[PDB]
Amino acid sequence: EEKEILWNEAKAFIAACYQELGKAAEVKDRLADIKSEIDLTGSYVHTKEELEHGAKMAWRNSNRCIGRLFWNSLNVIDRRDVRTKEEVRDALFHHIETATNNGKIRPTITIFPPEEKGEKQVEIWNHQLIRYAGYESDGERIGDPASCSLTAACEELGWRGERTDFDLLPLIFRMKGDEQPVWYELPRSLVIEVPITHPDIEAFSDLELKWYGVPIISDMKLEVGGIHYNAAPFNGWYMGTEIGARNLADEKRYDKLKKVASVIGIAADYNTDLWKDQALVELNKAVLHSYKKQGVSIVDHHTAASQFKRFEEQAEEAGRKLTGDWTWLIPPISPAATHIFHRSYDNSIVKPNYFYQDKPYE
Amino acid sequence: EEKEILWNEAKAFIAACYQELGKAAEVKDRLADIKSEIDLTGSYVHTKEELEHGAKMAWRNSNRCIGRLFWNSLNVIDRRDVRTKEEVRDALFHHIETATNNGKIRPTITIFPPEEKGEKQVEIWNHQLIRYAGYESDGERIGDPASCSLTAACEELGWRGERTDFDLLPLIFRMKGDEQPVWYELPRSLVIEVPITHPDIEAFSDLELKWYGVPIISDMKLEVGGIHYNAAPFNGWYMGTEIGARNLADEKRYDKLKKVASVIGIAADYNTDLWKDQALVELNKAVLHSYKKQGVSIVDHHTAASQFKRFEEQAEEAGRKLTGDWTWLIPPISPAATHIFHRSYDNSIVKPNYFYQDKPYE
Ligand code: HEM
Ligand code: HEM
Ligand SMILES: Nc1ccc2ccc(CCNCCCc3cccc(F)c3)cc2n1
Ligand SMILES: Nc1ccc2ccc(CCNCCCc3cccc(F)c3)cc2n1
Ligand SMILES: C[C@H](O)[C@H](O)[C@H]1CNc2nc(N)[nH]c(=O)c2N1
Ligand SMILES: C[C@H](O)[C@H](O)[C@H]1CNc2nc(N)[nH]c(=O)c2N1
Ligand SMILES: [Cl-]
Ligand SMILES: [Cl-]
Repeated sequence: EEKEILWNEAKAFIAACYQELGKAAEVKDRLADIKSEIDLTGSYVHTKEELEHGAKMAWRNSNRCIGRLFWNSLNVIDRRDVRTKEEVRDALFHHIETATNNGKIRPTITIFPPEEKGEKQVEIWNHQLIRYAGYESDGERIGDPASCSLTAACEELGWRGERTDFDLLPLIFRMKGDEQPVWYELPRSLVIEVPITHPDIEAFSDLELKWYGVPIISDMKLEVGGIHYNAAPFNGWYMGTEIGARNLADEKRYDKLKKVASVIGIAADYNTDLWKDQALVELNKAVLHSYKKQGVSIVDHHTAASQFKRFEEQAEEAGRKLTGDWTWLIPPISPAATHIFHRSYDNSIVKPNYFYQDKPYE
Repeated sequence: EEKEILWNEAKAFIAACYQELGKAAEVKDRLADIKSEIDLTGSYVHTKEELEHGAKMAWRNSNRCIGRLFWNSLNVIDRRDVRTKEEVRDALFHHIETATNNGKIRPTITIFPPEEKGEKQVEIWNHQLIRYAGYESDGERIGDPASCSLTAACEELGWRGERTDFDLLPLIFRMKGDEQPVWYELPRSLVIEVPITHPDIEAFSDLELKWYGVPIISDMKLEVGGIHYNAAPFNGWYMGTEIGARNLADEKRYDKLKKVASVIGIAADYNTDLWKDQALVELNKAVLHSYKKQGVSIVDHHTAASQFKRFEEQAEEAGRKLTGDWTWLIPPISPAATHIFHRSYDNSIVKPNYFYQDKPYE
């Protein structure tokens, strides 16, 4: 059944891919080559072109992503050649550097060798390449709660966090054949962070908030034409609400709204005062302001939604069906102020695509 | 097939209803009585108890409603006895008075005679008993755009609006047998309106905004045990976001955010300033403030969500399955600040319930 599933996904992918790339007549020969390779090796190897385009289609198909207008400009790095843990490390280090691009973020994906027969060649443990540790001990809560289990897993491996609220986690990943993952501290020179300040309210600095510049999601599986690239970190730039409305605002994350209300000088006593709403708005304004001031790419939810509307228009005029997840596309602040809120989306899954996969710890 | 559909809905309703009311042993006899009545008349008549409880269950089952905690305290008025257009008018007038209750709003439903064989006895044309007219002529836009087609329909019937932005529409409904609906101007003494002012910003009055006190939805069908009550207006009190975030804020409604930004003294030039978000928050604070100050019942979205959480807890501990529409339950401002955003809901349709029905005009 395995080979059959593979062959079928391969037929659909190559057809679609070669048609978009204006290479329709090359399908028959390529598919034959593929058919033999599968019969003879149990799998097949993508050309540079297939891989690059498949990663772009995968982005284009991510129902939950509001930033898809720019799918065709994704920078794809092919690292299917790595074999050593040192090579993986340096490739991950490089990804951070070139994606960050001194603040002018380039949307980038680095692709590692794919699974063979469900056997991972490289297994990344980080949720993001850059993320803060979290600690929960005897009622004492430090840093990012979403990182608690990974942090505890790293502290099994010989690492120890300084237990500030903003400890950078080390890169952690396992190689095929090894029993335990390895870990490498991030070079601080590679990581841009942004201090959160407010355009009008000087006291906002008293909160001593900051966040990292580039979200590099590193735990999802890229699937292209039946080939499972479990290790393929990618990044865009942030939409401000991700930081200001969720990461810093959620009760199960940094939970800062009460502190925000205090520094902006409003009471946090009565629901009818809408103090949480006001606090959210000022925190989100501060995040956008701080990133711009630091010269680090970011988008506000309004601009982002107008871009996504263009993505919609582009999809129709190219004759492609649009898919989306309304519940994730709407932004967590002022959603009714965007067009997204007022239309519906088909949530069907189209491949290529990025998928959740089981965590190697927990 | 009609009688069969009816009988089946009746069996399920009476079973459930009599069980909740601790009257389980009275089911067999009641169902027999019902079975004969259907065979002999083509339909059946609900007892006072069945009707009252069925209207409450219908509210309890409205997936899209965040205010369901108070389903069991619904005030049900039985007007199945009306036969004249004067009687309907006075019943609608009465509903407004007793629901308004001098500002201490009582959630109320008035139930009129149900359809016979799809034949409506009374057919209400208003979306709400109290709502503002809308006009769109030669690029000139006045009042509430959502009311444009009903307003044009009324102005066919001999009525004429003053073309202020806040013209009260007359009640309009048709009686079985009549070809045209009739219309009656609302007595101004019965309608509470609230001027919108802001707690801190005196200039907010310059906008001369106002809204009506009681939303009385009058175009939905109540379905109870196979009986179709097409005419059954009901009301709660407002959640502030309904007014501040949608009615006054939407581009296809009153579209006031640019004006709001101006009076609160912020520029409306750059998306990154989040001026729409700030404007939404101040407008929503003003709406809550104005209603409280006027002594008219209203709830903020936070309190409302905490109440709905209690509804959820109550549903489980009573062994009832919970149903809901996540896309409508989340409030249109700061949705991620409520628990609703972070859980999922089953959107299955359970009867009794309230349903959309086709409009008699357009
Ligand atoms: C260029 C700037 C980009 C922006 C502003 C953007 C924006 C977003 C946002 C706000 C989310 C929701 C995040 C959350 O609520 O947790 C999202 C989801 C997602 N984005 Fe993007 N994105 C961008 C680029 C990319 C790129 C380059 C890829 C991959 C090539 C990608 C793939 C996805 C996927 C797979 C999800 C859903 C993840 C999940 O289900 O957990 N996006 N995007
Ligand atoms: C007591 C105060 C109440 C509050 C605060 C409340 C709140 C809400 C809100 C905010 C909505 C969404 C409105 C929209 O976005 O258009 C809603 C929907 C709804 N509510 Fe309630 N509600 C209340 C009482 C009631 C009552 C008394 C009933 C009927 C007996 C009811 C039945 C419904 C129904 C049927 C909907 C959905 C209508 C549709 O699909 O268009 N609610 N409620
Ligand atoms: N700005 C961007 C760009 C690309 C992105 C790509 C992916 C994401 C998702 C980040 N958070 C995903 C959380 C996944 C998850 C789902 C359920 C439970 C859980 F613990 C974690 C955000 C992005 N933001
Ligand atoms: N505060 C309350 C209480 C009860 C309510 C009961 C119902 C409602 C819904 C009011 N707006 C419904 C709009 C229905 C609709 C749907 C699609 C298209 C359309 F034109 C109209 C609001 C309520 N608000
Ligand atoms: C397509 C989408 O379901 C539609 O825009 C809904 C979204 N959720 C909503 N929620 C509420 N309360 N009211 C609405 O009118 C809508 N509109
Ligand atoms: C149950 C619900 O789908 C869940 O809370 C979702 C809602 N929409 C979301 N949307 C985004 N962008 N991010 C999220 O984490 C979530 N959480
Ligand atoms: Cl993030
Ligand atoms: Cl309304």
